[PDB]
Amino acid sequence: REWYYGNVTRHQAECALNERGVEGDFLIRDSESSPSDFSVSLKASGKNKHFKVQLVDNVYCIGQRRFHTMDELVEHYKKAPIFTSEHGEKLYLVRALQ
Repeated sequence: REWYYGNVTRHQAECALNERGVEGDFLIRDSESSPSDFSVSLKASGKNKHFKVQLVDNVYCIGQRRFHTMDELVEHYKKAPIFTSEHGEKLYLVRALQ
């Protein structure tokens, strides 16, 4: 309802995870500046993992890799910058707030 409005990260992401590293909150947003630009930030133990999503050569890249998906990887965190921690679990690409 109030998660994906068109732009929610970098500035809004903090406006939602202001807490500074709360739960596995991840949000991806389109970059009005570009036609195929997407950005998403996740929360961690006091840390904030931000990644850039750009469409390269008819491909959808996320962070520092290329995948066949762009803003759909947040639905099933497929080959997404998602990463697991010893007892922190996978940095899952979900959504903004509950």
